[PDB]
Amino acid sequence: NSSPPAVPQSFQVAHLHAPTGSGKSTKVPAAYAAQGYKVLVLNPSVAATLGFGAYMSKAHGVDPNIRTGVRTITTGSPITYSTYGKFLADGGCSGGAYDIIICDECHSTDATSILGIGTVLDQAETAGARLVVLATATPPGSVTVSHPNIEEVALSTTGEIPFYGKAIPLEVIKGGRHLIFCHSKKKCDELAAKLNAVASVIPDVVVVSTDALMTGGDFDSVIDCNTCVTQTVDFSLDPTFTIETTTLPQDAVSRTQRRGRTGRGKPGIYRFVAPGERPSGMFDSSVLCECYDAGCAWYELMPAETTVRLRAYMNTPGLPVCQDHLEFWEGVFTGLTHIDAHFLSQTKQSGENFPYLVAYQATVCARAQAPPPSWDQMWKCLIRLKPTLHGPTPLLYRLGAVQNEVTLTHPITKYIMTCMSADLEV
Amino acid sequence: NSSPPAVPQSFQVAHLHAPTGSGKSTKVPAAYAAQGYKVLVLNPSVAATLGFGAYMSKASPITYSTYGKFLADGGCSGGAYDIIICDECHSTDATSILGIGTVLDQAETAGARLVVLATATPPGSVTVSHPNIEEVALSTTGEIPFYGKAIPLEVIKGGRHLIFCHSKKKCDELAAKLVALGINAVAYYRGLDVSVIPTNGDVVVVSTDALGDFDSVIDCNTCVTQTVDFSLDPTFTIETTTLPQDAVSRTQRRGRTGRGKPGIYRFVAPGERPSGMFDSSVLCECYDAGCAWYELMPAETTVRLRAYMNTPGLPVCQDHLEFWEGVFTGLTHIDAHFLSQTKQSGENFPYLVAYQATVCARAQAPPPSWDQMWKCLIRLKPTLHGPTPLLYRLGAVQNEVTLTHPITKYIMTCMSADLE
Ligand SMILES: O=C(O)Cc1cn(Cc2cccc(Cl)c2)c2ccccc12
Ligand SMILES: [Ca+2]
Ligand SMILES: [Ca+2]
Repeated sequence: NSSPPAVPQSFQVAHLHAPTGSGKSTKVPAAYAAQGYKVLVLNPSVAATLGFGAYMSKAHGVDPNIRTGVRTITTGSPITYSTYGKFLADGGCSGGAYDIIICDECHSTDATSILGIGTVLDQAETAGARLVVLATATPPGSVTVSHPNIEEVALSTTGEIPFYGKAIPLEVIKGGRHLIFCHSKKKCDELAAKLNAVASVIPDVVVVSTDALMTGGDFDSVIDCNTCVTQTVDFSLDPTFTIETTTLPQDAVSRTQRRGRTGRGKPGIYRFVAPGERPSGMFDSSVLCECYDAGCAWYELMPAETTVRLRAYMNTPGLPVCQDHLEFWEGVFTGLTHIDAHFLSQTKQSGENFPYLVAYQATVCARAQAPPPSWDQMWKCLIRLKPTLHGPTPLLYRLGAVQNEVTLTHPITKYIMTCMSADLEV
Repeated sequence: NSSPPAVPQSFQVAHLHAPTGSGKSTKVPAAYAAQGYKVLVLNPSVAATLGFGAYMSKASPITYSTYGKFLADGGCSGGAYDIIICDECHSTDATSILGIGTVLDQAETAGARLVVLATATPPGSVTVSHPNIEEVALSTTGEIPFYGKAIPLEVIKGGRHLIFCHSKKKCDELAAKLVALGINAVAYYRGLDVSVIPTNGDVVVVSTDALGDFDSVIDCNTCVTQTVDFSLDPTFTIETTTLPQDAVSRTQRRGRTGRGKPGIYRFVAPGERPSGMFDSSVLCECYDAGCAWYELMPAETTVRLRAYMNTPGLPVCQDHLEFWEGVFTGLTHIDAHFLSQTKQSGENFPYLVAYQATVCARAQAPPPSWDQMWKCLIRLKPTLHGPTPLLYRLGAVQNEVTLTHPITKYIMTCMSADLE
């Protein structure tokens, strides 16, 4: 389904597969509003959301409602732009507010997207919507397609520089405007004290950047390591599970997007370490864990409610797939009672990745007068050292490097273990 | 591209997306042959795709062989072929990957004009609606619990049905539960024969992918996969993950129904992994087989794999060639006898198993386990001398270990230098 679908008389979920410049986020909502519908447009990015707002005011004199974590504008317009996260914060689908809900970038596999889309799919028909649109340029299974403005050239091993087992001739980046992607911060410019180039701000130049550079600077060529760092969960049974990082081949939305920084209307050249890519449409169980985490920490969802939402995400065709670990993660979080409220407040404030899990491990440490697994920033909420410095850490789960001695027999550790036996297969 | 590539005038590598329902490369080889060219076609197997019929090598300007055979023969013979077709080139078993990489590295020097990488399933393929197969989601309503959903007894009492489970144990358990409910349920998996009644009254076969015709297929939509973990305990672990099935799996399992008459496909999950990735453990398998079967130095295996990975439109893996080449280079003075035994016995990593065993015998120390992987060492108490010099984890460890052996330290150092 590649053109905006017509509003049915009764509820339907439709997939819209179309390019980024198709104005999925602008033209499509506008045409719906123009037909008299009230439409919600959901995006993962705060910057995106605020940016569609601004584009619609400047370009078309439409002042949308704009709802975002940090900021809220209410104009009474029939178009609302919101982040998935802010949408979850707002209770999800709240009453007959929207005829149409567009889940933009429905290929996103960050936690807000999965839980948000899950929530839309579970609640929309009941809340009175007629149409849900799952919109993306890059549905599951997508591979990057050749670009008319972008000639692509394989790096050979022949060139003065060390680049991921291959090499670049400086001839190719001297001079002009050049973007180079590396996977980590370290190598991102321990590409180095190398040699006009650095890893905010720059107006002839080479930019050596991670993915942190958000899409939409001038560039004549892009050079691409073709790998990226991703979060994964390991069931390491030491005693329970571990949240860690892995380096993996990039996927199609990665490659397309990195390549897309060049050839922006004027011809550009793309240079890669590797010709291939993972096709898009998979994500890790740790993203599920994060969804439960956020539901407990931010959205006051019992684990069982979160499950209902994620189950709807998973029962819906055409979305990224993942290991079915809903039962397991639901069980884990359901067991984590009586979290220290003040600790949770800080970890949220902190912007730790799993504020509920960080605060809870801190909570059992504090009650046991035991110290955190390490003294990484993550555990700042326990600056109460001497009374707790005593003895092993009761390890629930590994969220980072563990420096202290540990014990493994706390009832909650054993509880998580029994959950692993209960809910994980083979 | 959807149609056979013109034979170029200088050496080229081409891709061919055969149509989605297509069988093993038959039409396309016939065309090139008709134009006067000698064609080699390579598949994982030359058995009829149907599982019934003649071999593809039945008797000429068209030779049909396998990647396995091709590797065993030593690769591209002299100037024997103009055109080599690597068919089902989406296969990610060690033999297909090593074999294709070998073609890619050797074909031009061996006087071929054209290498064709053919598949009905390029990377990123998804399963498509089959016009003869109705697909119905399983709900949570039903007598028989099934991977978080339920199978109603009504859709399988009477008729013939196939149910895919991810593991032998699940197959045993499900069959038992069907039998107690009055259903004629038979379980199938590796190690069994044809207890599956091919007489042809009512039956519900519960099997893995080790597997007559069926009125319906019920799919758990998950599969068991071999993976490496760089676990640092002390080194790496070859283990199994249970993942969402991919498009070839979904297509192939669903395929068992609607083969003539209309069919029913029932599923636990609407989605699938996209096809086109394999694990670094396959790279490890490739070096293992290079050392164990094909008389390849690790560096010769590297050249073959590098050619594979430098080639677009093929499945992708982490680039761990330097790493794996590194660890096998360090694995010196393997005991010849043990390697024979692990090879005869069909272990997955004959070289690695026999090397860990070689290190035991020298240290005179026992195996990590006594699973039947470690057979070669039932010299079981000239030494029971405690601690096992653990190089890597190939399974579960039941003996106490020592992370002290120099080979252990060498691999660890390969890991820190070659990975990231
Ligand atoms: O900043 C925004 O606009 C989006 C947003 C993110 N969160 C928190 C969060 C973090 C990580 C995962 C999830 Cl599901 C939610 C929120 C929590 C409340 C309101 C909004 C948000
Ligand atoms: Ca592990
Ligand atoms: Ca790991």
